[PDB]
Amino acid sequence: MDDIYKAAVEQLTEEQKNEFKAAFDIFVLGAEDGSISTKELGKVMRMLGQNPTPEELQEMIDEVDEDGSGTVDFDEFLVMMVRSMKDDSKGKSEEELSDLFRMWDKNADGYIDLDELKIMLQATGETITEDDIEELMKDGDKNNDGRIDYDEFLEFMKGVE
Repeated sequence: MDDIYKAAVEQLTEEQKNEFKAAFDIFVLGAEDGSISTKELGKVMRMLGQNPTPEELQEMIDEVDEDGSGTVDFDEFLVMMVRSMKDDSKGKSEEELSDLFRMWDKNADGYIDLDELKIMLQATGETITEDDIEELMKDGDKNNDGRIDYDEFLEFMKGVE
């Protein structure tokens, strides 16, 4: 707030990078709820004038807030624009199983054999014999190489293990 010209040159520095935020703020700087609405979708082309994907909104319902604000600000929409891709923040993830099968590991060598697969199986069976249980390590095999790791573990059928 000093000299029309001096103000233009004074606002021409690295700070300009962050100023990008105030730019979008022009759309809604005094909303009635003080939150970002669906307008945040068009706000992209409204300024950046780009062709965003419909997937960016798909993840919006799953989880767009990753800064701890409870909402998606103008900038947050630009960074989360890529989050729509294959990310690991949609709630229930396969990562859980990794800690489940690993939590056991009889040999603790990141591997489950006929014995390591039977133990975890018997943990929840139904009047079934062990002879048939061992069949697991025999059946489970996405590559058919007599091996069942984390991938070949959960790949089974989330039932036989």
